[PDB]
Amino acid sequence: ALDSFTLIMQTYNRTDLLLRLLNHYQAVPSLHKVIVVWNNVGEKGPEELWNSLGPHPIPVIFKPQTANKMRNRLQVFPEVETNAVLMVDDDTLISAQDLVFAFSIWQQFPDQIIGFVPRKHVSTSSGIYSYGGFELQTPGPGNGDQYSMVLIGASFFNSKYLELFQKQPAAVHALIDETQNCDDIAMNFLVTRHTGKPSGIFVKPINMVNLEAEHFLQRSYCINKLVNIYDGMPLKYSNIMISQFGFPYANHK
Amino acid sequence: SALDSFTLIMQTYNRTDLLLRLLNHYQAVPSLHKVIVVWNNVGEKGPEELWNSLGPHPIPVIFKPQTANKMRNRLQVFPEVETNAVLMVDDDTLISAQDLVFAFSIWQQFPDQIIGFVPRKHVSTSSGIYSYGGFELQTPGPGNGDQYSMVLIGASFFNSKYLELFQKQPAAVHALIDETQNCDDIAMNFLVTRHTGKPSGIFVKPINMVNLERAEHFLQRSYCINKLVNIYDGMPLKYSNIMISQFGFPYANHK
Ligand SMILES: CC(=O)N[C@H]1[C@@H](OP(=O)(O)OP(=O)(O)OC[C@H]2O[C@@H](n3ccc(=O)[nH]c3=O)[C@H](O)[C@@H]2O)O[C@H](CO)[C@H](O)[C@@H]1O
Ligand SMILES: CC(=O)N[C@H]1[C@@H](OP(=O)(O)OP(=O)(O)OC[C@H]2O[C@@H](n3ccc(=O)[nH]c3=O)[C@H](O)[C@@H]2O)O[C@H](CO)[C@H](O)[C@@H]1O
Ligand SMILES: [Mn+2]
Ligand SMILES: [Mn+2]
Repeated sequence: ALDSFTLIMQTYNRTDLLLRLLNHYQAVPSLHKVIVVWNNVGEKGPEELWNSLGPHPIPVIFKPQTANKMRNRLQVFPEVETNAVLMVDDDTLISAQDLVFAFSIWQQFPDQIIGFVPRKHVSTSSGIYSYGGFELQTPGPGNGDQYSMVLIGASFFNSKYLELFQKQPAAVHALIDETQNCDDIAMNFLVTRHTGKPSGIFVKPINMVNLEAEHFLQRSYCINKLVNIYDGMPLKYSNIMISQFGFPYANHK
Repeated sequence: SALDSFTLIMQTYNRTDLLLRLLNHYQAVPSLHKVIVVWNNVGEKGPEELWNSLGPHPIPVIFKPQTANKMRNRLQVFPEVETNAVLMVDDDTLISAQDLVFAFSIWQQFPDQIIGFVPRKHVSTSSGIYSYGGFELQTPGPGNGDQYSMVLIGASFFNSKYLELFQKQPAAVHALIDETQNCDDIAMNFLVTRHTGKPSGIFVKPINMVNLERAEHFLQRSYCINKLVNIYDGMPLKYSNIMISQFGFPYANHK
């Protein structure tokens, strides 16, 4: 359980992908256990099929959920024995090389969200914010760009943030259920408020693949709602992009 | 102010023309508070008169003649240094302002580490015996990728407090540097990591750094790692594979 991480994968109507990803993730080094947050209410889980195809390198725990809520993966599962949690959406395949490297980065910054997907907030009207990525102008600073959030759907973060998440104002939880979105924005708000540092650090992935409209609109909406509830914009910008020295070979020159 | 600023310390020798050209560049870099030219040309008159004739300049440039031509002269505690951060650059290297502004921002976040553009390492193929090298040498690290255990001070940012700490090092250290007239950077890395318990430096990949420039040089460095290991009774250097780049600079370099 020491120097190991736990994979928390929430799944919904993607069982075929889930099983394929599981076949990949079970073999990643330093993986201690897998927790599948089964959000398909009233549907039999593929655990029988999974075991019939055993043995497997680590225990995979299927936890049936009473409702299909985005926040289910953020609960404090008793089965999690590690200090770090690896949270990945059930449609994303991240290479073992990216995971091993990112995990080693997390161990050096255990209080920050270490991930592969950076995003930001911008403002063009006092007190009004917008959610976006590199298609939006850099917020403030000089050259280059900035990110103020690292999405939890492809990251490593301290398991203690799951508990701290549960302890956030009811207005925050209310907001999450309301939109069935923005849980990662909430997590980023929560982390930076706890540390006083940028909520996360962006590690550029070498091999991460996705296997496959009011969504983005809700994103901006949530940032503004959260600013009201917390009575302030706590997110901090960063332009730190970490890559692995020598991987690929000679990438330093 | 001096807080959100850094001081350039450039040691020069038989490269006065080069020094001057480099000075024209560095003087215009943002957040530069002052420049200290460690003049190692014993017996020759400094270009200070020529410098002032071509003024005005953005910052004060202090020329400090040295009694002897020693590599460690740039590691002294100059009273004129008013910043917490020192920018040390050899007099043959031109680091772009963009690299410097970015690297300085990284240093501000890791004030106790050497933030630099030139990463190197030590390796050991025989129990207890070390060797100096770069990416042409096998990774000493666990798995894939490579590792670096040192960031050369000749193109880096580091805490000025380390100059004072260096003066307090065992005489054997100062002796070794004077002996080889090399290894000051290796001595600095030993010092920093022994002090922080963390890797001595953090590698920041440069976007635009250019060099405008004895085989014993390399051989001496390996010698110094072992000599230093004896002086300190151990190998304190810690490996790291963290390579930092600026998000979005160049544009879309995140994809
Ligand atoms: C990398 C990234 O940008 N991922 C985020 C984004 O993904 P997307 O908007 O791309 O949505 P998605 O379909 O990839 O779902 C993300 C995760 O939530 C699960 N899911 C989805 C729909 C549903 O009704 N029930 C359910 O449990 C799903 O199995 C997956 O693990 O927006 C979501 C909010 O909606 C979450 O913040 C995701 O982490
Ligand atoms: C990028 C890099 O690896 N730089 C280091 C390396 O440069 P090099 O070995 O490339 O040597 P170099 O000729 O560039 O000299 C480095 C610096 O030392 C100064 N100098 C040199 C010779 C002399 O007799 N007096 C004098 O003061 C010179 O002005 C310059 O600022 O080795 C040196 C030790 O020898 C120093 O550790 C340099 O920081
Ligand atoms: Mn998706
Ligand atoms: Mn040189």
